[PDB]
Amino acid sequence: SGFRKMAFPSGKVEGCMVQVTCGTTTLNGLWLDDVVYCPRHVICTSEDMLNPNYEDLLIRKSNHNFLVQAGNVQLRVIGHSMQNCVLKLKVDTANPKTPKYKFVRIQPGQTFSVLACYNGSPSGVYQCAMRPNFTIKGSFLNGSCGSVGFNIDYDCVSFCYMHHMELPTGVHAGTDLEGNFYGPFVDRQTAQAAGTDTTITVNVLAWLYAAVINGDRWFLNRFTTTLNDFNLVAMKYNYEPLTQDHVDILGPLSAQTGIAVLDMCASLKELLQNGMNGRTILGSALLEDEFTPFDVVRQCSGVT
Amino acid sequence: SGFRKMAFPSGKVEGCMVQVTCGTTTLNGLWLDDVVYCPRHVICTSEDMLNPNYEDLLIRKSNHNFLVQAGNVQLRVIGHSMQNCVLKLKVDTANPKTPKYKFVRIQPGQTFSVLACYNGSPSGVYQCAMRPNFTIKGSFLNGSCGSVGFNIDYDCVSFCYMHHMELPTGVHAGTDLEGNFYGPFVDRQTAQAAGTDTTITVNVLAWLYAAVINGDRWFLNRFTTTLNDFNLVAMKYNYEPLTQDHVDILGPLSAQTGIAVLDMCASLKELLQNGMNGRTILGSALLEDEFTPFDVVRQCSGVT
Ligand SMILES: O=C(Nc1cccnc1)N(CCC1CCCCC1)c1cccc(Cl)c1
Ligand SMILES: O=C(Nc1cccnc1)N(CCC1CCCCC1)c1cccc(Cl)c1
Repeated sequence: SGFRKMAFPSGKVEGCMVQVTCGTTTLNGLWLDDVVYCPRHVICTSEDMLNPNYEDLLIRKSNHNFLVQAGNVQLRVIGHSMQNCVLKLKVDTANPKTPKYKFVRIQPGQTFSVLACYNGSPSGVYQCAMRPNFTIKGSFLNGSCGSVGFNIDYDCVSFCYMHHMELPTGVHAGTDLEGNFYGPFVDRQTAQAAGTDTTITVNVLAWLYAAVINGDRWFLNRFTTTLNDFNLVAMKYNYEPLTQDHVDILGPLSAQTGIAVLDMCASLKELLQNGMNGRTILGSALLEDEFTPFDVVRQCSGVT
Repeated sequence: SGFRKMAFPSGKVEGCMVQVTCGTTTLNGLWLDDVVYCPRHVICTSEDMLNPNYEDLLIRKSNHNFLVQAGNVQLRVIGHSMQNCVLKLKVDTANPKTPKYKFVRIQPGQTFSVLACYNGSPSGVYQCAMRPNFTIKGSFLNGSCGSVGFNIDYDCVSFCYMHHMELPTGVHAGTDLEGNFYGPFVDRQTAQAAGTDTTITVNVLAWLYAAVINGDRWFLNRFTTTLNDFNLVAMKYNYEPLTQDHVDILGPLSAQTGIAVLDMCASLKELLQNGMNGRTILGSALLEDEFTPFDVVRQCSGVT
């Protein structure tokens, strides 16, 4: 029993963190096989970031300008290429600690763990959600660029995020491991609008199921609702509209608890319209949307 | 910017997790050097747990009865000894992945990361606080016993907790790495009272400083208070009384932000007496007490 914002064990990802220095700029890199992945802005100075011409900036750089340090040992760079907003530095040595991995582009609403790094050294690990507006509410300071987001299915690490930028609003923006930004963001020191964000409805419902499993039941009621009725309330409170796909993915939790999905929606409708009335659900005084239905099942069953 | 409930990177601790089986009972072990540490209740069956005579139960066991599996390889047990509520199994091989480590008994109010494990396999990592009543609000299921709590200063892992028991109230109880329980708990299937818990005042104040640093300032006011006045309010709202030692440890944050400790106490007094009025602080709709002053400084500065 109990329910926590659980991160994946960071071990397999720690063994891939390296420091990348190009000129005066230092950030984090991801060493998988004989390739080091890092944000392309490693080739910039603070001055260049206003409107960098990355093609031109990269042209003035050679393999020997990219200093890659794995803990304390130097890696020999034999190739360099820019793919979208990432630099791929071919090294002469394959990382002996490379785990089984995939590069995946996660969907908005999906969660992942972040291993925050500075100078190729890990500082901490936390569990995040990719917001519906493609930003993340991380904890990142200067030098955190290159820190990655990931998920782990048994021995396979699926890399999904690489940290690039902090928007002037304090939220974070980054790319998949092919350098494609999540959202409309560009790697430039300019004010960039993150779209209107919404609450991930399916995740809140999953977290309401986790609360039922762990004892918190005060929010349960004698009501039911329809997808149409629930969606009118979801619209009013800036919640993602619930679809049959979300209901279908909530199947396992509905079956384990015996609480129909639309009955749980009715509880969420009352919590939305009336608040928590000074009460808490799983230690939180608000509706938590950073646990997917899969995260709840994994944590409640003990999937290692 | 941003502020998250950050766990330490779990890598150094993952390399020490083993599975321990004695008869029909399987739990987690901690392999450091040539010793495997696990909860002594590994020698019990469900039936024995009502009032186990561990001395007698251990007497019926030999080195060959303790099956220790590190991932997939078997460890040869050459010795066994009970120290308080832990079993120390001497193995013939030193763990090649043993990091620099210490065994420390943490104080109530201090925080640590937990690497939740099942069958010697890690499932996740979360950041916890040792409650003032010596319980932890973890996420642990059957088989999680043996999962450890720890802190990391550069390359040294300080082990502070080992999971043993879930109280009938859903909270968790365990020992330091010498087998001494935190709190009045005994490793027996009996209803055991966890004392009246309080909120860790110094940690809430540290988290109020973290909010100021990260932009959340709405709670700041034109008021100040005294330690005496603040403590009358702390008493009324079940908060640990604030002492000069707590004020002294808040020094760094007070100096970085320019907000005197007693001024921040005055903000906490108004939040206690008036609530949050439908507002949030660092994404939380309640007063967070699971970040110590040191955790806030570490996260805000980027200590790896
Ligand atoms: O956001 C950034 N950093 C940051 C700070 C806090 C948290 N998360 C990240 N940067 C700064 C990167 C530059 C620093 C000076 C040397 C050249 C690299 C940034 C600025 C604009 C666009 C991009 Cl893509 C990145
Ligand atoms: O709390 C326990 N487990 C648990 C479950 C969920 C979360 N955290 C832990 N146990 C169960 C251990 C017994 C299970 C059957 C075989 C013999 C070992 C326990 C029961 C009484 C006292 C003690 Cl010390 C431990």
